[PDB]
Amino acid sequence: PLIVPYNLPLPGGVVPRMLITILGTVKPNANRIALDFQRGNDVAFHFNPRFNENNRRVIVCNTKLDNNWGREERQSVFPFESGKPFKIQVLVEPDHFKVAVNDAHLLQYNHRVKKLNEISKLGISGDIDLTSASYTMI
Ligand SMILES: CO[C@@H]1[C@@H](n2cc(-c3cc(F)c(F)c(F)c3)nn2)[C@@H](O)[C@@H](CO)O[C@@H]1Cc1cn(C2CCN(C(=O)NC(C)(C)C)CC2)nn1
Repeated sequence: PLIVPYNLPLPGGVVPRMLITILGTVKPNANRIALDFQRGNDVAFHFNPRFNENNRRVIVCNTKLDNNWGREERQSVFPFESGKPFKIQVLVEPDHFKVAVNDAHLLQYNHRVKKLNEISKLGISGDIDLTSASYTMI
């Protein structure tokens, strides 16, 4: 297993057709998970499954600029299950990040941070056993 929280370097930032694959297992009583695609201290793309927000499950996505969170984008389609092995794939496209979980399309997030070449770290945190974190070009 990998340490959680985990830092995955993205050397020279991200580019279209870069596919980031995160494999792990959701903890049995999971409350939260977060991916943070970072440009220095800024978070270009925060992907945040919440397992118990007002007694429902929701995906929250956002951007953090100068330590300020922006407007949230929310998705009630919630593919994660407590205790189960998962795969998150984030595909970088010219105008958005595309996320698929367990080989099913989940959501798209339009680029707010435009310096893709400076998004040089992925943070992985929360209620998971993390097995691997890697990237390839499709
Ligand atoms: C609790 O802090 C989370 C952030 N967070 C979570 C984590 C974390 C760490 C881990 F270690 C980990 F393992 C994990 F799973 C998650 N770290 N930070 C972050 O998720 C943020 C994502 O907006 O929401 C809140 C903070 C926040 C949110 N907001 C505003 C943003 C604009 N909003 C909005 O537009 N609302 C409408 C859509 C209804 C119009 C209202 C709410 N202001 N501050």
